[PDB]
Parts: sequence; C-alpha cells; structure tokens
Amino acid sequence: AGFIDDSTLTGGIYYWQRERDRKDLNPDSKDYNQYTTNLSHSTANLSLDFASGYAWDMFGLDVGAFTAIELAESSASGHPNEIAFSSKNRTYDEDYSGDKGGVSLYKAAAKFKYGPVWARAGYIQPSGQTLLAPHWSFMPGTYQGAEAGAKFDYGDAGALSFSYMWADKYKAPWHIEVDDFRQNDKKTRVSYLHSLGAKYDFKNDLVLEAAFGQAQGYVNQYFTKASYKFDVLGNPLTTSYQFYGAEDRISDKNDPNSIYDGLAWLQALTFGYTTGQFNWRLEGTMVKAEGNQGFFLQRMTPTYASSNGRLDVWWDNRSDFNANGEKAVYAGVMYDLSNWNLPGMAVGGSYVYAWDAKPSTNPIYDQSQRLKESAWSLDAMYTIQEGRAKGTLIKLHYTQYDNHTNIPSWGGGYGNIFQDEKDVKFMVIAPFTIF
Ligand SMILES: CCCCCCCCOCCOCCOCCOCCO
Ligand SMILES: [Ca+2]
Ligand SMILES: [Ca+2]
Ligand SMILES: [Ca+2]
Repeated sequence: AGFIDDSTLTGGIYYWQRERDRKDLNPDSKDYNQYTTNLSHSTANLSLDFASGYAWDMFGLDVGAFTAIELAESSASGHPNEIAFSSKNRTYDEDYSGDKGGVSLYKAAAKFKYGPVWARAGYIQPSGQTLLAPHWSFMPGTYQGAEAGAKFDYGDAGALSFSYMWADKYKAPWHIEVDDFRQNDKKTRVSYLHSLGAKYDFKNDLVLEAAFGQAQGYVNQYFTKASYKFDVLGNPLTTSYQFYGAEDRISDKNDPNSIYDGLAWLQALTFGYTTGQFNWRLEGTMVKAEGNQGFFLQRMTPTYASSNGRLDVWWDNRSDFNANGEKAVYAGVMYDLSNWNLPGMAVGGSYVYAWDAKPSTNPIYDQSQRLKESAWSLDAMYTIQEGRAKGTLIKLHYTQYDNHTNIPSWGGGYGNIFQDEKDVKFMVIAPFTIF
C-alpha cells in the first residue's frame, strides 16, 4: 500500500457529434422562421489522469489533463460549443466568437487524509457536501482552491458527512486558463467563493442534505434535499424534495449588479419508479426569480461559465425551465432491452410541459408577459458489457423544443430562454486503464 502501490493511470477517449438547429425570429433576419444552424460540430476529447496512493496513508497527488481535437465545425456554428475550447482562454474574456483545439491541465491537487478528515488542494473539483460544483462537459471544470471534510459513521444510528470548500479562481472545461470571479458587470471583483454543507444518512433509505454558499460581498446560496425510497405495489419508489435558494447583497433593484429581488428559489419534487424493464420518472419544478436577472441560477456568480453550483434536477430537454414564476412537469421512461437479449441497451423518451414563465422584473420589460415552453426527447444508449471496452457509453439523444411565443432568443425580458429547436447529440465515452 502507498503512493506507488495504490497509484492508477487511467484515460478516456470521447467523441461528440452535434446538430442543433434553432428557429430564427430575429426581426431583421433574412432567415426568419427558419431552423438555421445553431450548433454543428464534430469534436473529440482525450484525457489522462494519474491518481497516486497515499504515502504514509496521509499524502497523495492527482494530476489530470485533457485535449480537445476539432474534426469539423460549420462556419455558422455558435461559440463556445463547450466540447472544444473557447477561443477566449478565460471566463470574462468570452465574446462568443470562436472555438479551438487545445490542452488543459484540469486536475493538479495534493490530497490528504488524517483519521476521519480528508482534504484536497490545488486545481480541484468539489467532491464533498457543499453546493459548489464544476460544469461538466466530457471533463469537469477546475477550481483553484481547497476543500476539507470529514465523515463519522455511527453505524445503525446513521452516518454524518460534511465539508467546506474555498476557491478564488475557476475555469469551465471549455477554458484553458482559470479566471477570477466577478459580479454581473464583469468588472467588480468577487474575491472568493466558499461553501459548507452536510449529509446525514439514516441507513433506512432516508438521506438529508443541506449546504450554504457565498460569493464574497455579493450572493448567498442555499440548498436542502430530502430523499426517501419505499415500495409501492412491490416496486421501489424513490422520492426527493429539493430546495435551491439565492439572494444577492445589492438591495437597489435597478443597480446593474443586482440580479435578484429578495429570495429567489427553485423547488423540485421527484419520483422514480421501476416496473420490470421500465424505469419511470415524474418530476416537477417551480421557480421564483424576481429581479433584473429573471431566472434562477444554481451558481453563485451570474456570468456564463464563471462558476457552477449543485443542481440535482436534469431533464435533458434543452431549456432549463427556470424562469421567474415558471412551473414545469417532466415525465420520462427508459426501457432496458436485456430481455430482448440486448443487454446494456436501453431506449426511452421524455416530455416537459411548462407554463407561467415571467420576464425579468426590470421595468423596461413588459411585465404582463406569460410564457409557456415544452419539449420532448428520445434516447438510445448502449453500455458495452464485455471486453477491453467494458463501460464504454454510446448514446444518441434527440430533442424537439417548443417556445410558445414569438420572442427572439434571449429577448423580451426572458434572458435565459431561446427559440424553438431540434437537437441531435451523438456521443461516445470510452474509458481505459493503463495501470
Ligand atoms: C435538513 C434537510 C431538510 C430537507 C427537507 C426540505 C426542507 C427545506 O425547507 C426549505 C423551505 O421549504 C419551503 C416549504 O415548502 C414545503 C416543504 O416541502 C416539503 C418539505 O419536506
Ligand atoms: Ca476556430
Ligand atoms: Ca438585489
Ligand atoms: Ca414555437
């Protein structure tokens, strides 16, 4: 046992091919009503990760890097596509002008263990109980910072986990260099993000989680979750209630750095149910997000790509369904084809219906607007089950998204809503072990 004995060297080959076409309702467009190219690219990633063992069972090191390789990109494809690297190397230099290949050092961390306590420092991903999170493409984003936590297992009485994380820079996986954190104006600095959270597992399928976070001088962020599982008619019903909240520290609602008025939140209820080869999902969300921004963010810095935060609800139906006032219901099914002697293969689909979405409360926007949006998707996926390629994911995802207004994308006070789309994503994720 130790630094070398327990070392691993692993990697990944990743392939992404996407066609996303979006209806253009920009008033002066020559292609008004047409589904023009929004994304059209073919891109690979390659990753390699060294993870040491623990010298003296207390000290180790992880180093990971990845490259992006561009096979094809239409001149009309938008930027950044989040699989290649943005042509701009840091968060706040983003101008949406290009994508490129490159290489990024995405993990470079000292790791520590001392009794029940653990820590990681350097270029790290959040790994404990806080509400800080990386963005995920094929690879995760990278914080410059440190996290420490502990776990106390009380056996029958349950297990407690908690951790604290602090960071002063970040890069999304589409940026090669870390940037600092700033307010909405992309100028006023935010000297750190930090977060504290906890989890208690009662060992009877009840799990409680909670976390608090701050962007220095700017945003307070909240998370709570209760999860439970029990049988309904002989089959497991999994349930969760989730609360996500945020407030800024700029009360003046017309200040350009004010993003929320009072407390903003996203609340969710989820149910999952398995019957034979079918896995069913029924989920719903509701949002309050008064203020200039007009939608809820799980991340504590508002600028695109600038950080991320924990959000357990993911419907893969293109829209975030997170506008001020918006309510949304999701229904989905996946069918395991093992009984057709296609083990590892699954197919499914899903549907979202959302309504009551309101714009930003900034008075320059028409406050009478109420927006509905809906979507459906289809899924086909295979996980290879034997051979050197065991664990490889091959997946095709297809979405039709419908914005039930004529508002041009990102317009009308709906700064996070875009127009109708057809989206086709094909991906291969092939992990491999060197030692
Ligand atoms: C310590 C973990 C607690 C997780 C359970 C959710 C409690 C979060 O409360 C936030 C405020 O919620 C507003 C009230 O909404 C109705 C409550 O929904 C069901 C609560 O289980
Ligand atoms: Ca380019
Ligand atoms: Ca405010
Ligand atoms: Ca429409």
